[PDB]
Amino acid sequence: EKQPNIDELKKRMEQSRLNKLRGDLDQLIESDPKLRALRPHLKIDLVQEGLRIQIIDSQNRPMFKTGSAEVEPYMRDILRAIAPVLNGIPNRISLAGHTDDFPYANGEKGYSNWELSADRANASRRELVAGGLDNGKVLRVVGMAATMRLSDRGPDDAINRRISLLVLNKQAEQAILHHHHHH
Amino acid sequence: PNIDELKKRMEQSRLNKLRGDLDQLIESDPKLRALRPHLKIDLVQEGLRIQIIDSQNRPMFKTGSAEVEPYMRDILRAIAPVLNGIPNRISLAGHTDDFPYANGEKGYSNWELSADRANASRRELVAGGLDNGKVLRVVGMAATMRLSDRGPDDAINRRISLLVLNKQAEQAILHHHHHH
Repeated sequence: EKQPNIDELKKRMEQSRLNKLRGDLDQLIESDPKLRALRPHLKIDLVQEGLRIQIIDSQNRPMFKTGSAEVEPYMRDILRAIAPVLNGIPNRISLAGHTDDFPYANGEKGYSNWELSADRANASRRELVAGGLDNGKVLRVVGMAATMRLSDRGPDDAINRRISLLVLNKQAEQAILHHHHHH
Repeated sequence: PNIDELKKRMEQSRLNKLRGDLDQLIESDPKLRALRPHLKIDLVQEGLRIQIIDSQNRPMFKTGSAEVEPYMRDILRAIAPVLNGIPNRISLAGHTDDFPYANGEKGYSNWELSADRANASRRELVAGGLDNGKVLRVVGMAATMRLSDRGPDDAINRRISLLVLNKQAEQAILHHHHHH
Protein backbone atom coordinates (compact mmCIF):
# COMPACT_ATOMS: atom_id res chain seq x y z
CA GLU A 1 0.00 0.00 0.00
CA LYS A 2 3.09 2.19 0.40
CA GLN A 3 5.64 2.16 -2.44
CA PRO A 4 3.52 -0.24 -4.55
CA ASN A 5 0.41 1.93 -4.43
CA ILE A 6 2.35 5.02 -5.47
CA ASP A 7 4.12 2.83 -8.03
CA GLU A 8 0.84 1.66 -9.54
CA LEU A 9 -0.35 5.28 -9.59
CA LYS A 10 2.55 6.46 -11.73
CA LYS A 11 2.18 3.41 -13.96
CA ARG A 12 -1.51 4.17 -14.55
CA MET A 13 -0.85 7.82 -15.30
CA GLU A 14 1.75 6.90 -17.88
CA GLN A 15 -0.61 4.39 -19.48
CA SER A 16 -3.32 7.04 -19.74
CA ARG A 17 -0.87 9.37 -21.50
CA LEU A 18 0.24 6.68 -23.96
CA ASN A 19 -3.36 5.61 -24.46
CA LYS A 20 -4.30 9.17 -25.40
CA LEU A 21 -1.36 9.29 -27.80
CA ARG A 22 -2.61 6.03 -29.32
CA GLY A 23 -6.04 7.51 -29.91
CA ASP A 24 -4.48 10.69 -31.28
CA LEU A 25 -2.38 8.80 -33.80
CA ASP A 26 -5.32 6.67 -34.93
CA GLN A 27 -7.36 9.86 -35.37
CA LEU A 28 -4.58 11.57 -37.34
CA ILE A 29 -4.52 8.64 -39.75
CA GLU A 30 -8.32 8.52 -40.05
CA SER A 31 -9.01 12.20 -40.72
CA ASP A 32 -6.37 12.65 -43.46
CA PRO A 33 -7.58 10.86 -46.64
CA LYS A 34 -4.06 10.16 -47.85
CA LEU A 35 -2.88 8.75 -44.52
CA ARG A 36 -6.09 6.74 -44.21
CA ALA A 37 -5.35 5.08 -47.56
CA LEU A 38 -2.10 3.89 -45.99
CA ARG A 39 -3.69 2.56 -42.79
CA PRO A 40 -3.30 -1.10 -43.81
CA HIS A 41 0.44 -0.55 -43.26
CA LEU A 42 -0.11 0.87 -39.78
CA LYS A 43 -0.47 -1.28 -36.66
CA ILE A 44 -0.58 0.42 -33.26
CA ASP A 45 -0.78 -1.41 -29.94
CA LEU A 46 -0.02 -0.89 -26.27
CA VAL A 47 2.77 -3.13 -25.00
CA GLN A 48 4.39 -3.56 -21.59
CA GLU A 49 7.20 -1.19 -22.59
CA GLY A 50 4.85 1.52 -23.82
CA LEU A 51 3.17 2.26 -27.15
CA ARG A 52 4.22 0.44 -30.31
CA ILE A 53 3.71 1.80 -33.82
CA GLN A 54 4.54 -0.62 -36.61
CA ILE A 55 4.83 0.44 -40.25
CA ILE A 56 4.61 -2.78 -42.23
CA ASP A 57 5.18 -3.57 -45.91
CA SER A 58 2.58 -5.01 -48.27
CA GLN A 59 3.94 -6.92 -51.28
CA ASN A 60 2.79 -4.25 -53.73
CA ARG A 61 3.73 -1.33 -51.47
CA PRO A 62 7.06 -1.68 -49.61
CA MET A 63 8.22 1.18 -47.39
CA PHE A 64 11.71 0.71 -48.88
CA LYS A 65 12.45 -0.88 -52.25
CA THR A 66 14.24 -4.23 -52.10
CA GLY A 67 17.82 -3.89 -50.89
CA SER A 68 17.47 -0.14 -50.38
CA ALA A 69 17.52 2.01 -47.23
CA GLU A 70 15.86 4.91 -49.10
CA VAL A 71 12.31 5.66 -47.94
CA GLU A 72 9.50 5.50 -50.48
CA PRO A 73 7.30 8.62 -50.81
CA TYR A 74 4.41 7.24 -48.74
CA MET A 75 6.82 6.08 -46.04
CA ARG A 76 8.19 9.61 -45.77
CA ASP A 77 4.61 10.91 -45.60
CA ILE A 78 3.64 8.58 -42.77
CA LEU A 79 6.73 9.32 -40.70
CA ARG A 80 6.54 13.09 -41.16
CA ALA A 81 2.84 13.08 -40.30
CA ILE A 82 3.19 11.27 -36.98
CA ALA A 83 6.33 13.15 -35.90
CA PRO A 84 4.65 16.27 -34.45
CA VAL A 85 2.04 14.17 -32.66
CA LEU A 86 4.78 12.08 -31.05
CA ASN A 87 6.01 15.38 -29.57
CA GLY A 88 2.75 15.64 -27.63
CA ILE A 89 4.32 13.83 -24.68
CA PRO A 90 7.89 13.92 -23.27
CA ASN A 91 8.52 10.19 -23.77
CA ARG A 92 11.61 9.09 -25.65
CA ILE A 93 11.49 6.56 -28.48
CA SER A 94 13.30 3.53 -29.87
CA LEU A 95 13.34 2.56 -33.55
CA ALA A 96 13.78 -1.04 -34.68
CA GLY A 97 14.15 -2.36 -38.20
CA HIS A 98 13.04 -5.84 -39.28
CA THR A 99 14.33 -6.95 -42.68
CA ASP A 100 14.53 -10.11 -44.80
CA ASP A 101 15.43 -8.62 -48.21
CA PHE A 102 18.67 -10.59 -48.46
CA PRO A 103 19.08 -14.40 -48.17
CA TYR A 104 18.19 -15.52 -44.63
CA ALA A 105 21.30 -15.56 -42.42
CA ASN A 106 23.71 -15.74 -45.36
CA GLY A 107 26.84 -13.85 -46.30
CA GLU A 108 26.62 -12.14 -42.91
CA LYS A 109 30.32 -11.41 -43.28
CA GLY A 110 29.31 -8.43 -45.42
CA TYR A 111 26.38 -6.02 -45.81
CA SER A 112 23.34 -8.08 -44.84
CA ASN A 113 19.90 -7.84 -43.29
CA TRP A 114 21.66 -6.55 -40.17
CA GLU A 115 23.05 -3.45 -41.88
CA LEU A 116 19.91 -2.97 -43.97
CA SER A 117 17.59 -3.23 -40.94
CA ALA A 118 19.66 -0.70 -38.96
CA ASP A 119 19.97 1.60 -41.97
CA ARG A 120 16.19 1.51 -42.42
CA ALA A 121 15.63 2.34 -38.77
CA ASN A 122 17.93 5.34 -39.17
CA ALA A 123 16.37 6.40 -42.47
CA SER A 124 13.03 6.40 -40.64
CA ARG A 125 14.65 8.35 -37.80
CA ARG A 126 15.78 11.06 -40.22
CA GLU A 127 12.24 11.44 -41.59
CA LEU A 128 10.77 11.81 -38.10
CA VAL A 129 13.29 14.57 -37.41
CA ALA A 130 12.55 16.24 -40.76
CA GLY A 131 8.89 16.05 -39.79
CA GLY A 132 9.52 17.97 -36.60
CA LEU A 133 10.32 15.35 -33.95
CA ASP A 134 11.84 17.16 -30.97
CA ASN A 135 15.59 16.92 -30.60
CA GLY A 136 16.63 14.31 -28.06
CA LYS A 137 13.43 12.28 -28.44
CA VAL A 138 15.21 9.26 -29.92
CA LEU A 139 17.01 7.07 -27.38
CA ARG A 140 17.88 3.98 -29.42
CA VAL A 141 18.02 2.54 -32.93
CA VAL A 142 18.08 -1.22 -33.44
CA GLY A 143 18.74 -3.57 -36.31
CA MET A 144 16.99 -6.93 -35.84
CA ALA A 145 17.69 -8.33 -39.31
CA ALA A 146 15.27 -11.21 -39.96
CA THR A 147 15.46 -12.65 -36.43
CA MET A 148 11.86 -11.70 -35.66
CA ARG A 149 10.20 -12.71 -38.92
CA LEU A 150 6.45 -13.33 -38.69
CA SER A 151 6.18 -15.47 -41.81
CA ASP A 152 8.23 -17.93 -43.84
CA ARG A 153 8.97 -16.72 -47.35
CA GLY A 154 5.92 -16.69 -49.59
CA PRO A 155 3.00 -14.51 -50.81
CA ASP A 156 2.36 -13.14 -47.32
CA ASP A 157 5.93 -12.51 -46.17
CA ALA A 158 5.77 -8.74 -46.66
CA ILE A 159 5.09 -8.56 -42.92
CA ASN A 160 8.74 -9.53 -42.32
CA ARG A 161 9.75 -6.08 -43.52
CA ARG A 162 8.64 -3.48 -41.02
CA ILE A 163 9.78 -0.53 -38.92
CA SER A 164 8.77 -0.47 -35.27
CA LEU A 165 8.57 2.77 -33.32
CA LEU A 166 8.31 2.18 -29.57
CA VAL A 167 7.30 5.16 -27.43
CA LEU A 168 8.91 4.17 -24.12
CA ASN A 169 7.18 4.47 -20.76
CA LYS A 170 9.30 5.59 -17.78
CA GLN A 171 10.26 2.08 -16.65
CA ALA A 172 11.24 1.00 -20.16
CA GLU A 173 13.39 4.10 -20.57
CA GLN A 174 14.97 3.54 -17.16
CA ALA A 175 15.64 -0.11 -18.02
CA ILE A 176 17.51 0.97 -21.14
CA LEU A 177 19.53 3.61 -19.27
CA HIS A 178 20.37 1.03 -16.58
CA HIS A 179 21.30 -1.52 -19.25
CA HIS A 180 23.98 0.79 -20.62
CA HIS A 181 25.04 2.31 -17.27
CA HIS A 182 24.95 -0.38 -14.56
CA HIS A 183 28.44 -1.35 -13.52
CA PRO B 1 14.43 -22.87 -6.13
CA ASN B 2 17.86 -24.46 -5.71
CA ILE B 3 17.38 -26.00 -9.15
CA ASP B 4 16.85 -22.77 -11.11
CA GLU B 5 19.40 -20.93 -8.97
CA LEU B 6 21.81 -23.85 -9.33
CA LYS B 7 21.60 -23.54 -13.11
CA LYS B 8 22.26 -19.82 -12.67
CA ARG B 9 25.45 -20.58 -10.75
CA MET B 10 26.54 -23.05 -13.41
CA GLU B 11 26.05 -20.53 -16.21
CA GLN B 12 27.69 -17.87 -14.04
CA SER B 13 30.77 -20.06 -13.57
CA ARG B 14 30.80 -20.76 -17.30
CA LEU B 15 30.85 -17.06 -18.15
CA ASN B 16 33.40 -16.45 -15.41
CA LYS B 17 35.66 -19.00 -17.11
CA LEU B 18 35.15 -17.22 -20.43
CA ARG B 19 36.33 -14.06 -18.67
CA GLY B 20 39.37 -15.95 -17.43
CA ASP B 21 40.20 -17.39 -20.85
CA LEU B 22 39.91 -13.96 -22.40
CA ASP B 23 42.16 -12.36 -19.76
CA GLN B 24 44.58 -15.27 -20.06
CA LEU B 25 44.58 -14.98 -23.86
CA ILE B 26 45.09 -11.21 -23.94
CA GLU B 27 47.90 -11.49 -21.37
CA SER B 28 49.63 -14.32 -23.24
CA ASP B 29 49.69 -12.49 -26.58
CA PRO B 30 52.05 -9.47 -26.80
CA LYS B 31 49.85 -7.70 -29.39
CA LEU B 32 46.58 -8.13 -27.51
CA ARG B 33 48.41 -7.37 -24.27
CA ALA B 34 49.40 -3.94 -25.59
CA LEU B 35 45.75 -3.25 -26.46
CA ARG B 36 44.42 -4.40 -23.08
CA PRO B 37 43.81 -0.83 -21.83
CA HIS B 38 41.03 -0.68 -24.43
CA LEU B 39 39.41 -3.89 -23.19
CA LYS B 40 37.04 -4.01 -20.24
CA ILE B 41 35.62 -7.43 -19.43
CA ASP B 42 33.35 -7.99 -16.48
CA LEU B 43 30.55 -10.14 -15.12
CA VAL B 44 27.23 -8.33 -15.04
CA GLN B 45 23.72 -9.40 -14.09
CA GLU B 46 23.02 -9.94 -17.81
CA GLY B 47 26.04 -12.23 -18.27
CA LEU B 48 29.48 -11.11 -19.46
CA ARG B 49 30.11 -7.63 -20.82
CA ILE B 50 33.04 -6.89 -23.11
CA GLN B 51 33.65 -3.22 -23.85
CA ILE B 52 36.20 -2.05 -26.41
CA ILE B 53 36.91 1.59 -25.61
CA ASP B 54 38.79 4.38 -27.37
CA SER B 55 41.80 6.16 -25.91
CA GLN B 56 42.52 9.75 -26.92
CA ASN B 57 45.53 8.73 -28.99
CA ARG B 58 44.16 5.43 -30.31
CA PRO B 59 40.53 5.25 -31.54
CA MET B 60 39.04 1.95 -32.74
CA PHE B 61 37.56 3.82 -35.73
CA LYS B 62 38.88 7.06 -37.24
CA THR B 63 36.71 10.13 -36.50
CA GLY B 64 33.37 10.02 -38.31
CA SER B 65 34.19 6.63 -39.85
CA ALA B 66 32.71 3.15 -39.39
CA GLU B 67 35.84 1.55 -40.86
CA VAL B 68 37.67 -0.48 -38.21
CA GLU B 69 41.28 0.37 -37.45
CA PRO B 70 43.79 -2.50 -37.80
CA TYR B 71 43.93 -3.13 -34.04
CA MET B 72 40.14 -3.10 -33.72
CA ARG B 73 39.96 -5.77 -36.41
CA ASP B 74 42.61 -7.75 -34.52
CA ILE B 75 40.78 -7.52 -31.19
CA LEU B 76 37.41 -8.55 -32.65
CA ARG B 77 38.74 -11.47 -34.68
CA ALA B 78 40.76 -12.65 -31.70
CA ILE B 79 37.82 -12.86 -29.32
CA ALA B 80 35.34 -14.36 -31.80
CA PRO B 81 36.60 -17.96 -31.63
CA VAL B 82 36.70 -17.78 -27.84
CA LEU B 83 33.12 -16.49 -27.71
CA ASN B 84 32.14 -19.15 -30.22
CA GLY B 85 33.32 -21.84 -27.79
CA ILE B 86 30.16 -21.53 -25.70
CA PRO B 87 26.39 -21.54 -26.49
CA ASN B 88 25.59 -18.02 -25.24
CA ARG B 89 24.21 -15.47 -27.65
CA ILE B 90 25.35 -11.88 -28.08
CA SER B 91 24.04 -8.32 -28.24
CA LEU B 92 26.13 -5.54 -29.80
CA ALA B 93 25.89 -1.83 -29.05
CA GLY B 94 27.76 1.17 -30.42
CA HIS B 95 28.30 4.45 -28.57
CA THR B 96 29.61 7.46 -30.48
CA ASP B 97 29.90 11.23 -30.04
CA ASP B 98 32.11 11.99 -33.06
CA PHE B 99 29.55 14.30 -34.65
CA PRO B 100 28.16 17.43 -33.00
CA TYR B 101 24.70 17.10 -31.46
CA ALA B 102 23.43 19.33 -34.29
CA ASN B 103 24.07 16.58 -36.85
CA GLY B 104 20.77 15.14 -35.67
CA GLU B 105 18.33 16.91 -37.99
CA LYS B 106 21.06 16.23 -40.55
CA GLY B 107 21.68 13.06 -42.46
CA TYR B 108 24.66 11.08 -41.20
CA SER B 109 24.88 11.56 -37.43
CA ASN B 110 25.99 9.70 -34.29
CA TRP B 111 22.90 7.53 -34.73
CA GLU B 112 24.07 6.25 -38.10
CA LEU B 113 27.70 6.17 -36.95
CA SER B 114 26.99 4.20 -33.78
CA ALA B 115 24.82 1.62 -35.54
CA ASP B 116 27.29 1.34 -38.41
CA ARG B 117 30.15 0.79 -35.98
CA ALA B 118 28.12 -1.86 -34.19
CA ASN B 119 27.59 -3.68 -37.49
CA ALA B 120 31.20 -3.15 -38.55
CA SER B 121 32.13 -4.91 -35.30
CA ARG B 122 29.58 -7.65 -36.01
CA ARG B 123 31.17 -8.30 -39.42
CA GLU B 124 34.63 -8.67 -37.85
CA LEU B 125 33.28 -11.19 -35.34
CA VAL B 126 31.85 -13.18 -38.26
CA ALA B 127 35.20 -12.92 -40.05
CA GLY B 128 36.71 -14.27 -36.84
CA GLY B 129 34.55 -17.37 -37.02
CA LEU B 130 31.43 -16.55 -35.00
CA ASP B 131 28.62 -19.08 -35.48
CA ASN B 132 25.53 -18.06 -37.42
CA GLY B 133 22.67 -17.16 -35.11
CA LYS B 134 24.88 -15.98 -32.23
CA VAL B 135 24.05 -12.29 -32.70
CA LEU B 136 20.62 -11.38 -31.30
CA ARG B 137 20.57 -7.67 -32.15
CA VAL B 138 22.70 -4.67 -33.10
CA VAL B 139 22.12 -1.36 -31.32
CA GLY B 140 23.10 2.24 -31.95
CA MET B 141 22.95 4.48 -28.87
CA ALA B 142 24.64 7.53 -30.42
CA ALA B 143 25.86 9.72 -27.55
CA THR B 144 22.90 9.12 -25.24
CA MET B 145 25.02 7.04 -22.86
CA ARG B 146 27.97 9.43 -22.46
CA LEU B 147 30.20 8.47 -19.54
CA SER B 148 32.09 11.76 -19.60
CA ASP B 149 31.35 15.34 -20.65
CA ARG B 150 33.33 16.43 -23.75
CA GLY B 151 36.90 17.18 -22.64
CA PRO B 152 40.05 15.30 -21.42
CA ASP B 153 38.82 11.72 -21.14
CA ASP B 154 35.73 11.82 -23.35
CA ALA B 155 37.35 9.06 -25.41
CA ILE B 156 35.25 6.81 -23.19
CA ASN B 157 32.20 8.10 -25.08
CA ARG B 158 33.35 6.13 -28.12
CA ARG B 159 33.06 2.43 -27.38
CA ILE B 160 31.63 -0.85 -28.63
CA SER B 161 29.88 -3.07 -26.11
CA LEU B 162 29.51 -6.80 -26.65
CA LEU B 163 27.21 -8.54 -24.19
CA VAL B 164 27.42 -12.33 -23.84
CA LEU B 165 23.96 -13.11 -22.49
CA ASN B 166 23.00 -15.59 -19.78
CA LYS B 167 19.74 -17.47 -20.31
CA GLN B 168 17.52 -15.07 -18.34
CA ALA B 169 18.94 -12.02 -20.10
CA GLU B 170 18.57 -13.61 -23.53
CA GLN B 171 14.91 -14.39 -22.88
CA ALA B 172 14.23 -10.92 -21.45
CA ILE B 173 15.74 -9.22 -24.48
CA LEU B 174 13.90 -11.50 -26.93
CA HIS B 175 10.58 -10.89 -25.16
CA HIS B 176 11.23 -7.14 -25.29
CA HIS B 177 11.95 -7.15 -29.00
CA HIS B 178 8.90 -9.25 -29.81
CA HIS B 179 7.09 -6.16 -28.46
CA HIS B 180 9.15 -3.92 -30.74
